[PDB]
Amino acid sequence: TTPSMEMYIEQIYMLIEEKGYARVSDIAEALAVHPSSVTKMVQKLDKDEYLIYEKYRGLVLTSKGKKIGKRLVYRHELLEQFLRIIGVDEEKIYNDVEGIEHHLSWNSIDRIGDLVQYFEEDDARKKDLKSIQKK
Amino acid sequence: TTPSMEMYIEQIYMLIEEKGYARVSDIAEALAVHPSSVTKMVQKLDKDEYLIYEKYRGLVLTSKGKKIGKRLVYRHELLEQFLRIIGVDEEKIYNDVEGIEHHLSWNSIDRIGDLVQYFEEDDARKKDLKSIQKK
Ligand SMILES: [Mn+2]
Ligand SMILES: [Mn+2]
Repeated sequence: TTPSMEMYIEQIYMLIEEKGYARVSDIAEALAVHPSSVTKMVQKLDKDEYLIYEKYRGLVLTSKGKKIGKRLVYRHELLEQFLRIIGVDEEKIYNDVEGIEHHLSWNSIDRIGDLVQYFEEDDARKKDLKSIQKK
Repeated sequence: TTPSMEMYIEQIYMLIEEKGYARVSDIAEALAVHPSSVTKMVQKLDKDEYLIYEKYRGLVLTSKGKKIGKRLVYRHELLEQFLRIIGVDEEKIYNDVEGIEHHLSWNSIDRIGDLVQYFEEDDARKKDLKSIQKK
């Protein structure tokens, strides 16, 4: 895959999960791009077997597409949770996540998950961390 | 400064610190860019006053450029320290830092800094974190 392919797979997965389908116009709306650009990427994703077109349902993810898709959403949400946990201003988070999500190895994602769990199981840790920043 | 600009200033700052000069050939090899493209970017940085020609030394950082370069190197080093502290495979750290450093807000950088010193003040916290990775 590529960062762009992942940006699209993530968005398509989100729409199907939210609406039950992923229309070109909806994808174009979420990414602020022309539908023709969407169709070009969809053709590529079809060629690479991440999805297929079904007569009425339209765009449908293959098993490969759904598995990766769910993990891309996982990554995005974990990174948002990570930044939120360490005190980053809410207004900054989405921009930072989108800027780094496609450039962080899964090993790093794995370790970040352990870091988030670390603070999740004991608020005294979040308190000690917070005492460092305001200081 | 744009991410591309920061990428160049960071590398130029480093070359000057280690060699005393930043030759196009050394810049091109370190950034994996052809010397032709370096030349074009350097001409722009010179015009934008981030770089300036000096007798004997050649292309050097201006006061504006050196101040920025110092910040960029700080950011890179802090990010390497961060990933190393949370357990990221040593062989994957550099690529990740390289891919996220230009896309993170300074807010996130400062909060990562708080996290780094959080673990640095008590080895017990590091052990508590590693135990999570173990399981
Ligand atoms: Mn995302
Ligand atoms: Mn760097």
